[PDB]
Amino acid sequence: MSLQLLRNTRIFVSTVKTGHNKTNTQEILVQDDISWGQDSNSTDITVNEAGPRPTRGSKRFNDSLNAAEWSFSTYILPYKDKNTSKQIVPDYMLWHALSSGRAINLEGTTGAHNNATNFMVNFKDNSYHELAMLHIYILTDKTWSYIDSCQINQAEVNVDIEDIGRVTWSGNGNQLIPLDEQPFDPDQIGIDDETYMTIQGSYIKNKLTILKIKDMDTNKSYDIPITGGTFTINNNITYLTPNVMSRVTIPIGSFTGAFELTGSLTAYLNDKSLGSMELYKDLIKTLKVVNRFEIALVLGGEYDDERPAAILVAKQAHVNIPTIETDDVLGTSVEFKAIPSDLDAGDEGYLGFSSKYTRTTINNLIVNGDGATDAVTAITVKSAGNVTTLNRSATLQMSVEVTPSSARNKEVTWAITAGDAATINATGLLRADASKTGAVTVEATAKDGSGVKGTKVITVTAGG
Amino acid sequence: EVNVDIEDIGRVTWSGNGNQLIPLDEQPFDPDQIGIDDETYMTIQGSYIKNKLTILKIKDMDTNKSYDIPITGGTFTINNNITYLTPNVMSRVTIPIGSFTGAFELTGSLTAYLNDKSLGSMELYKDLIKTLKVVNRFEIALVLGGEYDDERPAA
Amino acid sequence: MSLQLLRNTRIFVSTVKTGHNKTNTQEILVQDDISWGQDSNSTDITVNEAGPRPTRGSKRFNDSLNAAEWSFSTYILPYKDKNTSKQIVPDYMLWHALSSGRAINLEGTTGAHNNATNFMVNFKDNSYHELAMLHIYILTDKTWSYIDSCQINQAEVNVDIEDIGRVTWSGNGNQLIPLDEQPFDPDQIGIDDETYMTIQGSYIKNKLTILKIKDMDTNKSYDIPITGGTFTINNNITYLTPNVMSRVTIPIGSFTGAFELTGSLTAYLNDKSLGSMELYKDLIKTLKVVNRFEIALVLGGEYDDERPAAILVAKQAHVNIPTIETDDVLGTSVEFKAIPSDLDAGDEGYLGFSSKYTRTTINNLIVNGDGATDAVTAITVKSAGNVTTLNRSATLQMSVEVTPSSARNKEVTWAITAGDAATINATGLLRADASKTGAVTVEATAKDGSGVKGTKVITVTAGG
Repeated sequence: MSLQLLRNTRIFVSTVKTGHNKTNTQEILVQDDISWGQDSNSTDITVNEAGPRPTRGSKRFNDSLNAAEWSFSTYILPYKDKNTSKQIVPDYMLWHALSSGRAINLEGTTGAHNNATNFMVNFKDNSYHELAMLHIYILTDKTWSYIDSCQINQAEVNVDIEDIGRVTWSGNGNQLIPLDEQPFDPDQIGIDDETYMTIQGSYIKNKLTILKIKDMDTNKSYDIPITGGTFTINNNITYLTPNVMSRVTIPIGSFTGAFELTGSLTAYLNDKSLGSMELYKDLIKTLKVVNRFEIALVLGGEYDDERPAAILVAKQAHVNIPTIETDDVLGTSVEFKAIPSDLDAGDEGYLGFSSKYTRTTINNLIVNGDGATDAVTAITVKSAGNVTTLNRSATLQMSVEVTPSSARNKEVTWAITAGDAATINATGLLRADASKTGAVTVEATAKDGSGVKGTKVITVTAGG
Repeated sequence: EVNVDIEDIGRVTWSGNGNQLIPLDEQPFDPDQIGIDDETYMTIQGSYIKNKLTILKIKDMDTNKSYDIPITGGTFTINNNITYLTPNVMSRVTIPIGSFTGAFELTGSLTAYLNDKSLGSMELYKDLIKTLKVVNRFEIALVLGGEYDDERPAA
Repeated sequence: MSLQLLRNTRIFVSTVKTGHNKTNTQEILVQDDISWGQDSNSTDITVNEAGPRPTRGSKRFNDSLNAAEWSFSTYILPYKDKNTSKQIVPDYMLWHALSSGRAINLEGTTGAHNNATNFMVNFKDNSYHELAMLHIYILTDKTWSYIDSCQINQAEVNVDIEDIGRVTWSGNGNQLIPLDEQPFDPDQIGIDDETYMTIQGSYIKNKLTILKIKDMDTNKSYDIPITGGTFTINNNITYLTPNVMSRVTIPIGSFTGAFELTGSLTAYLNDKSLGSMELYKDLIKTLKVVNRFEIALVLGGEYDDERPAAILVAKQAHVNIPTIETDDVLGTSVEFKAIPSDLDAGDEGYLGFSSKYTRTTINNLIVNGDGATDAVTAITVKSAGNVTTLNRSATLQMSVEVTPSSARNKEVTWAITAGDAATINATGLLRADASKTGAVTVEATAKDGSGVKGTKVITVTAGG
């Protein structure tokens, strides 16, 4: 009688089947592209004979149930909750399931976990045969229905100008189940209007898209205006089902396959220095089997005032040779896929979601890994007593200052590049001797990899 | 190909194969007297079948739970799986020679809206997804054109 | 300056190397799988020393040539020719050289001989060390060649349903000889369009395949719808080549081996009466060292109206113990071999080809050996003067009426089966005596092996 409507359907994500509370269930900001359903495998039996009386017969049997299909898209709207005062995306257990299979723990360091500054999602503890187990609850009008033991297969992140920032989720469940009784009241679990105002206070617009590309073999950072992009995280999950003739069967668990983090970035060719054309010609010139690039795509842009933004940080990526795409105005496409340091070392990449980004915050998130931990920005090597020169056979212990003063890693290395008339140790004691009449330089770079440069030309003379 | 869809008038689509298409110069027979006259055309057009009035009779033979399902649109076809056999001669071309009907298939797809009412679409769906059985035995009686006390055209 | 394609090959079968006419050579319609050639043997003489600085050198000698191999596939295409008005298959000399070692005589009664009703092949005259000798002529595009003194080694017939009736020929020849000049005009000898139309009017489809199997030890006919099968006519011909060390040698003569007529028949298991299951259970329950089965494989089906057909008849066959072939639908395999009554008797089996087989024609082919010779179908025995009973010490010379009225064998035998109150002679003069108060029977059967029954229950009493 009463017809169920699509627009009135609300989704609930849970980690447990009983005792649903605010810490285990949430209302998901799903769009109007929802779709789900479970199909089955069937077998037909035909008979082929040669007698005078052919047997035109066909007998059908049900054999098994395929995986339950579910897919929906949500808005990327990071925010801070009033309870914890820490930036968390509304759909945080989805990112936890995509990241690692451990118990949900925002106070840890692996998987989806927040902080006072930003919400960061790493895949360092992803090396599992089975990720975190969810339960997609589908409340269409009044009738209940949920999908048993869902697991996130992939997360489709679309980054295109003229398009608002969104993410599309698609996964599979063991068995979709319809329910008659309410598992839990949706009103108090569902987000109230105040946190809806708090969430809508932060929107991410993909029109402001700035890319950080830097090769680790040459450190040639480029300036590329983005036309449109897309990067997805794939788990390659396959459900395993038994094969029994007598009765039908349902899937039993799964085994996550190979982790894939691929992305496609479209951008216009530029003749300007460090532009798209220079990147393309450098890549098509140095044809190398292996690539090692710093790619840091920043959705929503960067600003001095706190602004909502989404960040991808791929430390050691693999850039496929670009193919310049012909159109009205030449716009090329670059394909990348983040490879790890070691196949089982994790650290494929990590993401940043928060409404409160300053350029320094995103910078230290990119270089150090967290939006809260500070990193060095500039370095000037300091002589032991404002000294400008050195004579032959004289010791000089180099000192150094770093900025900001709140940097977590402040120690720097000591090296000599230009000139051969002195030496430096781990502590910085520069030493000279006889037959040292030439000008020499001294270098200093911190171990956090900010790209900081500490330089000073000391005029080492022959002495008195 | 029988198509049963609302907003669509009842029609059937035929598709088959012949040994060899042949063009003819002489009239095999006069079309006028063989062709239907206007009176039987009036008699035929006196009866139309409209698929908008589609009522389904579904009943399982293991439980006898007849359902009340309003149809959104359907399609059922009868297939013979006919393949023509032709010889393979290198010197000259060849034409098909007879055929052997394969396996008889009578399949159909019925689209209908989910209903919370008793003996509705949702009850049928949940019963089927609850009693997962390899073999099914159902009374399906699709009635194109509807049913009425007065004489009405129906399929 | 030209390349030769396999599609332009034309094959002619001849019994003479000169004076080629339409009665000695005809074209054989071959298919893609045609193949022919001749291989050569060699030898390497290598020195095998053991010391340092050994000799490492070889040497090759051509020593012999192998027998030429040829094979091709043809369609079973019975038809009637306008010249003689007798049913004949286009590759009839192939059948003759397979069947007998005498000169071809279609008017005779052994080997390949035709009739106004059907074309027949029997192996009653194959006791020869060198069967009828052919010469395969090959015409590829423009160049000519032929194989000298061929012999039909075997003829494979595959009952592959949903396919056309086809036979595959194989054999050996003394030597393959390339001919530079045209032996005969292929335009005249090759089949013309009229006979091509007549042939293509008649095709044998393997789908319409009925099989007639009967246990001669129990008189039990089975209804087995076939799934797929094959039967072979094999001669096991081996070609002898002389060994000469100084010069290469080609085969000089041959010798036929053991004539084998085997088969293999696959079918599904049927629970119906006299089905496949009953045959399998009877065969595995008897467990007999020897079996006497009558097998009549009828390609093309049996019908009241005229239809083309190819029939293999095994009068006294030997059936192996069947096995169950576990597939999606359970089945079995009936592997048989046609054995003769006596080793030097021939008559292992025969074949009948025609484009006009009414059911009666194939029936009398099976039971009489020829499609033209009619065979008795039913019998009702008649007394002397329409008498219904008999009294003690009274004669009853019974007669017989048979159908059809044109059966070649109109005679019957006489026997008493039920009761002991009378005795019958060869002519049929039944005789009784006193003290005969029981009901006795009389039976008659034809001498052509049709399987016709003549029965009557005479109510002999003690008299008035």
